[PDB]
Amino acid sequence: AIENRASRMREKLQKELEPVELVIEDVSYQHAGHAGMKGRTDDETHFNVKIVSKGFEGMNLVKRHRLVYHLLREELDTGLHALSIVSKTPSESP
Repeated sequence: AIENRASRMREKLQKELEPVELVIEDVSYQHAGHAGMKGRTDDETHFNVKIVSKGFEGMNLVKRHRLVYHLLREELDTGLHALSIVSKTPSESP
């Protein structure tokens, strides 16, 4: 019911990787924005994303991360400054 970057990222990632676990944490409030720009600039600039999906099986880290970056290329071109990624398989996780 809110059309924003977080929702787009969740939709895209969940659709493409069908993760069993998907954490999308906005930490932009620590690293960006200002009251002089508020309401007129994109404040969704910094994200920590954890994705636990079976699609990562047999992938080295570089390939997993390249995949995720590829899926979020539009966001990186339209306001997303920093994207931190943890990409695991369910076996690699609790």
